[PDB]
Amino acid sequence: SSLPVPYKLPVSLSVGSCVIIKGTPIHSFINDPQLQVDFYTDMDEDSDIAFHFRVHFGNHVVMNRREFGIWMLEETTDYVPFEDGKQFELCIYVHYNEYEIKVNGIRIYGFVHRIPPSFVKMVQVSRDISLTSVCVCN
Repeated sequence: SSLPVPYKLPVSLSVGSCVIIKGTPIHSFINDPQLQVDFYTDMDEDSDIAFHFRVHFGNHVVMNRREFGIWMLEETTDYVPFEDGKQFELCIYVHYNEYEIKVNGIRIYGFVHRIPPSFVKMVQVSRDISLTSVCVCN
C-alpha cells in the first residue's frame, strides 16, 4: 500500500470539496473484506463523525453518524458496484445539503448533512484495503 492503513488525513472541507480515494481490497469477496471511511470532526478517534461509510464488499454499504458520542440512525443501500480483486475509485462530493458518494463513476447514495461539512477536520480510511492515493480537490 502506498499509504498506511488506517490512514488519518487532516482535511478542511467546504461545499464543492471532493474526497477521492483509490485502492484495492486486500481480500477476495468470498472472504468478506470491508472498507471504512469516517469524516471525523477531530484527529481523535472518539470525536464525533459527520459521516461514517462502511462497505461490505459484494454485499451492502452501511452509513451513519455519531453525534455527542452517540451513533444515530443507521442508513444503508444494497448498491455496491465494487468489483472483486480490482482497484476502485471512490469519490465523496460535498454538496450544500449532502455528501454524494460515487463508486467507480457510479452515484450510489446521498448522505444528507446533519452538521455542516466544514466541521470535518480529518478523514480516516480504514480496514481491508490497500490504499493507492487519496486526494482532496476543490
